[PDB]
Formats: sequence, structure tokens, C-alpha cells
Amino acid sequence: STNIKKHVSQLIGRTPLVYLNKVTEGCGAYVAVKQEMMQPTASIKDRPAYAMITDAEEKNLITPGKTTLIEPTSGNMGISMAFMAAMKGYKMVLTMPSYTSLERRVTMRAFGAELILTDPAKGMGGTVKKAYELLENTPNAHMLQQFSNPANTQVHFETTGPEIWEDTNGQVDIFVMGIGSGGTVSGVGQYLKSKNPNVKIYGVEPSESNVLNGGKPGPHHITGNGVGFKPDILDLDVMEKVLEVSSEDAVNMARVLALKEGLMVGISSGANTVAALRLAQLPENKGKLIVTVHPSFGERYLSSVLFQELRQEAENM
Amino acid sequence: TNIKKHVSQLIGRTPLVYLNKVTEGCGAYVAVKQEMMQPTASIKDRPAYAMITDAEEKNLITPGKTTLIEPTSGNMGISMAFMAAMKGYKMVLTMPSYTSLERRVTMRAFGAELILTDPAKGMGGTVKKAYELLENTPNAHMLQQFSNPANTQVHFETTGPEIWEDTNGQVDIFVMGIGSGGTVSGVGQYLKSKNPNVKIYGVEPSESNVLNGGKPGPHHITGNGVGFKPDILDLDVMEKVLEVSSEDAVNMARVLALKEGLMVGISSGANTVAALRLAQLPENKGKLIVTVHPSFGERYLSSVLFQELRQEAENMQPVAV
Ligand SMILES: *Cc1c(COP(=O)(O)O)cnc(C)c1O
Ligand SMILES: *Cc1c(COP(=O)(O)O)cnc(C)c1O
Repeated sequence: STNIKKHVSQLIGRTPLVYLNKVTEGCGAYVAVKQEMMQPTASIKDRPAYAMITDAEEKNLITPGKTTLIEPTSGNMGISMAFMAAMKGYKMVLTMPSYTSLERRVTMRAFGAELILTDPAKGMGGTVKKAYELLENTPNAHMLQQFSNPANTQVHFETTGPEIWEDTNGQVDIFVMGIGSGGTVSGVGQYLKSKNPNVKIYGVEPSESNVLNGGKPGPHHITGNGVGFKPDILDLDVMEKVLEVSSEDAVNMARVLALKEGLMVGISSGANTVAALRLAQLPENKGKLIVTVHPSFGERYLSSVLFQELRQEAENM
Repeated sequence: TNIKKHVSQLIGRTPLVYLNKVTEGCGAYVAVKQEMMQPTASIKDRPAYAMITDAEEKNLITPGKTTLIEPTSGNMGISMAFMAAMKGYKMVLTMPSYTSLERRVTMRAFGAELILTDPAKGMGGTVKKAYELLENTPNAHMLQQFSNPANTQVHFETTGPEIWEDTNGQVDIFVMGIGSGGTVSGVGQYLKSKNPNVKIYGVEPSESNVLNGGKPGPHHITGNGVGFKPDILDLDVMEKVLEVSSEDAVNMARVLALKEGLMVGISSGANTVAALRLAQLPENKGKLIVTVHPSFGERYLSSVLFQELRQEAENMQPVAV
């Protein structure tokens, strides 16, 4: 009878595409960007988070008020999981290294997640072990496992990809996306292929941490991208190749997107756009429609390198 | 849809959602309009677009030529910087040197020029400074948010009609905080032109209840209670102005995140408190009450909203593995 949503989770998905007009000077191709900032949590994460918790409910694995959900994660998957746990009324326990961002930790707590900070000296391996110890010692507990839970890939197959196919009226020639868990690129990749097999799909990863192109893992600044190993759910075969983008270029492009397109986006959005533009400058792609994603809102990263210059220029005055 | 041509086409058309956890069992329907879904994540994108577009159309300004000046910070500064970056205008925002570093960095990221003024002159100093700039700069134009009727008009033309459409004409009551008064005036006039029985309430801080005859004063409801009656604000359209304390608005905002999954600001809290207060009244049982959550809460990580959480987080220690 009305267009009023019954649930906050119904605000998830169905996000807009926008053409880039300024930054695309000298490109034979059209680039459009999917804006995931328009979600309850202001990041792409909201999709997998809903999908994993909901899938586990339908399979009768978890019960609200009785199951303790456990996950070794932080950074915008942690925020989305905390968010979902709040809406559906699950106890959510998140393990992370103590050197984790204070801004992320405060945000996850605002939704009621319990945080356990593990010893810094043991890094990620520490939080994963901690989370497994808690899973084994907690009576009604369940771990989501974002890197191997196929409901992660499935959500993009059923919502992210179909949205991209519909909004471009079947015209998308090329899809570019950074790899984190690999869920987005794998799920959108498979869906687009099943509609038109000539659609080219590309991954993006940091130059400084290029493990999928045979490099060694290492620190980088493309937040959300490049975990340093191959996730189980990542589908290597659906991609033409994994493009590499340096942190420097991704950072610079993110700044430009704000100044010239009015898109306040993160470093990951930066890297995707760099990859898209350079595909868009290739002669064979002339006239083609290339789609990429801006996975989250830029204001989340106010204390990162993205606003480094602005932050200190503003301190001095 | 098809692909949009400009980011500005993503302004407006925000969804309504029912609250069901903070509202048990207040006896009325409460739906909240989610303004976080805007390019700058606040309802300040509507007015900023309308005021700049209005001036272009009356040929008072031109991109590349005109310098836009405005004494503002907060959500309206961010939105103003955002609309200038997009349309191609040089933008000058004056503000007290005490304004939040994060807001300033955000305004800078869109390319606005910032001029900070004496911490002792408060708002007056920034306004005085802005008027000097206006008179000392060739081809300068000041937007004037508190006295520009294009502010009210955008809510009459978008925000109001959206609420009437999404509720399929069933809205009985609309509650909204007053900053400039644009939203409450514009939505009010619209809704009442569709159904005169619609009740429109404004909201202000207890600590600065000027519209109720009190004296101005420091409060924590960011975006709300500017300490005087803005010119564009239409008092006649409201039944009255409800007062909400800062403590209550803050508590409501924290509870909205924990129970409803809505990460919103202190102004969203204040509006939701007022909405619940109306639900308590006998004449409002069974009615559809609509209010607004004007912004995303992550913007206020440095405010009193997050204070308890920041301290608790500072004090967490690692555990052994
Ligand atoms: C998750 C994430 C990605 C990568 O998405 P995946 O589906 O996990 O591979 C890219 N950018 C940001 C900001 C992300 O949060
Ligand atoms: C700007 C604003 C308001 C009030 O809107 P007006 O139309 O100016 O009265 C309320 N809350 C927040 C967060 C705002 O930015």
C-alpha cells in the first residue's frame, strides 16, 4: 500500500551508475561507476554481510539471541557484520589485531559488536587463531568465514551483477573491480558471462602486494583490496587478467575524483578508476562501455593517507 | 534506471523506512526519511543544489567568472563545496578557527577555499568577514541560506512530494528539526496543500529554545538550533516547536544504532525523540508519523555522540593468543 520499507536491510542494494565526464578526457570509451556509498553502512560490504547471515538463517544454523557469531575481521566487513548483527539481534564477536584503526573499532562498537584485540606481535595469524579458539570454547557459536563462504559470491551474482546488466541495458562490454575476498568480481563476473560471454572481466590489485600476479605480499594503502593471499571463493578463470595499480596512483585518482567529479571516494575507488581509464584508453576498446565500482564513501578514511596533505595544511592555518 | 549523467542526479528521492524497535509500543506508525543516501550523505545536498541552480537561472552567476561566498560550516559547507566542485565555481567559506578539523578537510577535498576567523567573534565574525569579502571581490555572490527562499522551495518541490508519494497520501504528522527552517517550512506547506489536516511540528534544543521564548545558548544538536529565527522559517505552518534536550537526543541516536542498525547523528536522535513524544498523545494513536534522519552518523566521530565509545576503545588492551 505504501513505498515505506518494512526493514532497514531493504535499503541495501539497488545502487546507481554514473558516467565520469571530466577524468575521462582523451578516452575512446565510456566509463560508468556503481556507487556503493548509497547503502546503510556506506560500503559494498552490506551485501555480503546480509547474504552470509541470512543464508545461515535459512539453512537453520543460527538463531538470534542464542547464537554467538564470531569473525576475525575489521575494516568495513567488520562494520557491516556488526550492523547486520545489530538489526537481527545476534551477539557478534569480532577479533582483530590491536593495531587496528581506532575509528573502525569505535564504529563497530556503535553497533554493539564485542571487540577482542589480539596481541600485535602475532598479526593476523593471531586473530584467526583467537577466533577459532573462541568458536571451540563457546557453546552456541558460528563463524561466517568470508573468504570461503559461497554466499559471498552468490550475493553479487544475484544482486550486484543483475543491477549492472539492467541499468546498462545489456550494453556493458567490460567490468573492472578490485579483489578483496574476490566475491564481487567472481559473482558479477559469472553473472555477466551468463548473459553475454564476450563480456571481459578484470580484477585489480595493488602493485605493492601483487600475489595473484605472482608477487609477494606486502603493506599497501588500497584499503579493502589485497589481503595477501588467494581467497577460496575467488574465481580466477572468469577474469581476463588482474591489473596492477600502485597506491600512489590510486591515491591521486581518489583526490581528483573529489575535485572534478564531486565523488568523495576511497583509495579502492581510486584504484578501480585508474584501471578503468587505462582500459578505456586502449584502441580496441574505443566506443565500448566500461563499468567499475566505487566500493565506499571517502569520508570514512579521513585519517588515512588519502587526506594527508589536506589534514596538515589545515593544521598550520 | 539507465546510467546517470551527473552526480547531482543522485540528489533527492530518498527512501522511507519504518522503525519497530525504538517504537515498541508507542501506539503509532513511525517512518523515517533517510537523507544519508545523498552524495554528501546529508540533506544539505538539496538546498545547496537549489540555491546555486536558482542563481544561475536568474543569471546572477556564471561558472569560471563568479566567486561564491558563504559564511557557513557544517553539513551546508560540505554540500556547498560539493556543488561548486561539480558546477565549476570558486567557493569561499568563512568560519571560526575553532571549527572541526574534519569538516575543514572535507570542504577542502572538494576544492573550496576556507577563511578562518577570530575564535572570539563566533558566527558574527565570520558573517562580517564574509560581507567584507563580498564587497572587496569583483564578481562575488553570497548565497544567504537563512534568507534565500530557494531553500524552502526545494523542500516544497522535492522532499515534500517524495513523502506524500511514498506514504501514498497517508502521512498524518511530520516532525523535523529546525536549522534554517527550510525543510520544515517547505515540507509543511506542501503536505498541507495536499491535506490540510496534516500536523507539522518543528524541533529545537532545550538549551536554546528561542522559538519558544527562551534565551539562546550552547547545545549539542548539530545542524539544529542556530540561536535566532531564520527569515525563511514559516511559523504559521507549525502546530508548535517541540523542545528536546541534548542528553536525550544523544541517547536516542546511540539507541538507533544499537537496535535499529541506523548510524545517525544527534539531530536524527532529537527528531526521533520528538516523534515518540507525539506518539504518546491520545489523538495520535494509530497515526502515521513521519520524521527525518538528516545525516549519516559516522560524520560525528569526534563529537559527544561517540565520546563514551572513544574512551572505552582507548582503554582496550590486547589479549594473549
Ligand atoms: C570489499 C572491498 C573491496 C573488494 O570487494 P570483495 O568482494 O571483498 O573482493 C574493494 N574495496 C573496498 C572498499 C572494499 O570494502
Ligand atoms: C542542516 C540540518 C538540519 C535542519 O535543516 P534545515 O532545513 O536547515 O532547517 C537538521 N539536521 C542536520 C544534520 C542538518 O544538516
